[PDB]
Amino acid sequence: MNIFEMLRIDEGLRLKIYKDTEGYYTIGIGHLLTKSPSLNAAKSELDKAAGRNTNGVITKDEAEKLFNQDVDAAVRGILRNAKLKPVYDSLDAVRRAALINMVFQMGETGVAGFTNSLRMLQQKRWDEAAVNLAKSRWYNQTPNRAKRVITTFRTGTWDAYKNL
Ligand SMILES: [Cl-]
Ligand SMILES: [Cl-]
Repeated sequence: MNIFEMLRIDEGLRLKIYKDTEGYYTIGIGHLLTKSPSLNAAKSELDKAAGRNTNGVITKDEAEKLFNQDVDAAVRGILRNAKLKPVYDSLDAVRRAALINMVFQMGETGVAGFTNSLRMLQQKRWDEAAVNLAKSRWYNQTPNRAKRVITTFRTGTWDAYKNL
């Protein structure tokens, strides 16, 4: 398993525009197009992102390309963020993947705000961080996914993903 496979499981794959868990227009593998309530706005961001008149549909290869770019950008965002980088550099490879999943879903800002949990992850207090991560809107709004990521941080293995 790896980060790509992990997020492909948590985000799914859809070739026409859809609404994510928060009602925001998205496409592909979790590629947010816009938070605006407007379908035209979304269609227009989609065209600008694909470089062509898409009419709201993309192919598989384009979804995969937006995915590659989004993962690269999540990683680079962590490395440039003063509150995230030290955490990321302290973790082993499986747990790094769990932090990139969080940044992909919620944004660097969002994550950088879990101050207390980041601190515990840095200290390697696994169970504690798990409990703390759970007290969040993130966990109450998308509990199944949040559980998979939290178990990932707690155990340092891909067990929550094996089966899927
Ligand atoms: Cl883009
Ligand atoms: Cl969920």
